[PDB]
Amino acid sequence: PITGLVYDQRMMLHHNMWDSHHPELPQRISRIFSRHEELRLLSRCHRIPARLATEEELALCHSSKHISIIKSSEHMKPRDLNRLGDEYNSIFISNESYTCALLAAGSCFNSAQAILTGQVRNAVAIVRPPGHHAEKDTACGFCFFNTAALTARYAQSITRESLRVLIVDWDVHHGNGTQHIFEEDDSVLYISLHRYEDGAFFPNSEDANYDKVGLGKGRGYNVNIPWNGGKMGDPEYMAAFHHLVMPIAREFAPELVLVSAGFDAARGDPLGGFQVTPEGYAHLTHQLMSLAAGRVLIILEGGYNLTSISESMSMCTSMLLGDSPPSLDHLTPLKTSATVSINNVLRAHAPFWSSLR
Ligand SMILES: CC(=O)NCc1ccc(C(=O)NO)cc1
Ligand SMILES: [K+]
Ligand SMILES: [K+]
Ligand SMILES: [Zn+2]
Repeated sequence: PITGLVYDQRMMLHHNMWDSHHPELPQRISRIFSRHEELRLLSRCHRIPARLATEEELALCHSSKHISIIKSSEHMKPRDLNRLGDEYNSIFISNESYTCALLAAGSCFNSAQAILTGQVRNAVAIVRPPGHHAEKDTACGFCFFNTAALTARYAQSITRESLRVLIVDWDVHHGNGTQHIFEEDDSVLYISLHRYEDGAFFPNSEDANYDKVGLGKGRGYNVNIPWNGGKMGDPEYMAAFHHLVMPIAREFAPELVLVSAGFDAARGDPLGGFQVTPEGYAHLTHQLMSLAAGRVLIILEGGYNLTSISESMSMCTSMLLGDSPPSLDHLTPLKTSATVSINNVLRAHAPFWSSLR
């Protein structure tokens, strides 16, 4: 029972040259890596090497136009980097951004291959920039290519096209790119939990609402769990996993589990405003390990409080390594609004998932 880990400091080169304090900091991944060292987690892992994704692997999910444009930014002067970045919603670009997005995706491909060939049971990928807001034809929300989506398609390309992949997105934002890439696809189940507030939270679209259940053959295979009405924490996330995430996942029976693991729902993050604890994330990980014979890959997305993301992702790697789940703090009763959300998702997905109660 071996846990893999992939990290490469070259992904720190991506940076905002007009705001050195932009929250999507190079030091996100370095701080996480150091905490793994300090807690003696890194030494217990098998170290998976990082690599560049190829242009053909990007074509698994992204259009040739979008690859061509981001690729061209490697040679742009700062004035053009600024112009191009402003053509997207919430994007900054440097000369290293294209290469770092390649490394993030390729690092995850290597970890998926390591899991699928039996070299490791599960794995953690400490990567940046994130991916789950990137769509087929455009970058968005600090994301250039959709790393989690590309990894699912990569996993299928090296096994069989019908490989059942579950993607759990517990980043506090809706992974619009991941939903849309797989919207008509019943081979990849997308489950996202996210702050919604009636469509006023980034990325500010009703695409994130519970009633978007998929299209065509993929009806039932897109599960949005939207939060309305202020701060949520461990009790709401534990209830959502108990009533929705784990019953649907068990009925889907994935062969590989990818976590789009933002840590911006963590206590202390200003961009999320939630208070999921490191012990909370440990329990979420431990539940997911009961699926897919333990084939779980945890992929960093967002998460912007440096101390919070370091403690929270370390807690996840500790669970993958087999440590006992930590004792949870007091679980306050479910906020009425959280009950409403879980009930809305249950009602919307009752047709597709016979397990639901
Ligand atoms: C200031 C602001 O709200 N900018 C928009 C925005 C915010 C967060 C993300 C993200 O990726 N979070 O994990 C992306 C875009
Ligand atoms: K999410
Ligand atoms: K789907
Ligand atoms: Zn986020």
